[PDB]
Amino acid sequence: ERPTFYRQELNKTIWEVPERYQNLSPVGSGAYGSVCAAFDTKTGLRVAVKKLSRPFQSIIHAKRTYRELRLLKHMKHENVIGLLDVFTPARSLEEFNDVYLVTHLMGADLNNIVKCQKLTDDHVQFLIYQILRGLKYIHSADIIHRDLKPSNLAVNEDCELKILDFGLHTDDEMTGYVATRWYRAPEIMLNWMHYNQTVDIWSVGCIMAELLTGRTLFPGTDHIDQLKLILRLVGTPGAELLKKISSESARNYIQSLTQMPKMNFANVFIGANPLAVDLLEKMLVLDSDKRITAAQALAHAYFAQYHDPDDEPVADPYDQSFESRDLLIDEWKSLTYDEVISFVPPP
Ligand SMILES: Cn1c(=O)c(Oc2ccccc2)cc2cnc(NC3CCOCC3)nc21
Repeated sequence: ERPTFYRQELNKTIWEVPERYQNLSPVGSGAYGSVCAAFDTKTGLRVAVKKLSRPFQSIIHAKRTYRELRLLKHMKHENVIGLLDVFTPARSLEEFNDVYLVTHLMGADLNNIVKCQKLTDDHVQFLIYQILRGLKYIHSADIIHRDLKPSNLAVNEDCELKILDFGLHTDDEMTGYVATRWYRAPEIMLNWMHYNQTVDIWSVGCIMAELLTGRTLFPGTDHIDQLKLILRLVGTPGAELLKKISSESARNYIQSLTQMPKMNFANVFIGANPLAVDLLEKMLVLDSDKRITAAQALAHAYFAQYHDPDDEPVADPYDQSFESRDLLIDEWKSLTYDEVISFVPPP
């Protein structure tokens, strides 16, 4: 049956959650809502509980709510954030206005771990391995994260990793000397073309390098500065990639730059495992068609001690035909309601 709910003012709003969730404590800002830590008495797990803010105030918002719910309900992988629970105090569609999402509480993110410092090679192997394991899974469902960065990567005490916030930033927050842009592939940063899944492999490259050196790979002070930093390392594009830049505007700007050759990565990453160097070179390729994929990278010699072809699963098919669908608010809200009602908890 329907559990009993109790009310409690947290942050600015009134939170109405089932009794099973106790000791609710405001933690931080999440994707499109505020998060609380709580103790789930049914499972014994410490959980993060997100209440979405105005989930149905516009078509843009309503579809976004449906999208996040659809995405979280699909993901069943060790290295990817999963949904423990989803609930509404509403007893019917007509009184349905709020959505709460529940996942595992994570200890820290990857920012806190790096902490200006170099990590050991074996720690880097393990963390990148897990990211690539989760990405293989995500990509096999034709889902792109689009915004991988250390703050989207949560790790527990055992250095066990989960990927957060996939498949979902305003112009202002991508401006200047900001971590929100430092991990973005150049084709997406400057909208060169219709982009694919390998945008995420570029991000892994930036993260891996940061874990190896303890320093941001491309700490651009703005879009242009960052592009220059990128092209100094990987070289200016050739005719081949230029043809693929469908924006006539961007292609024209690229051509104005003095041609630069690719740098030697062994001289950039001094003291690093030659196998780590090799992988970085295959990840940080300017032409996205030629980047290593997650499945391919898992088989790279650098991960020899973790790689297991029989323990690197793919996803069930993910139907995202709704993405090209135009619906009314109430229609997106009804679809969202069906998804809440039909939720079945994990083992
Ligand atoms: C920042 N964040 C989320 O945005 C988040 O989003 C949700 C997704 C689905 C349902 C509910 C919430 C969950 C989450 C869990 N755990 C930590 N742990 C943090 C502790 C403090 O260090 C950083 C990691 N963060 C989290």
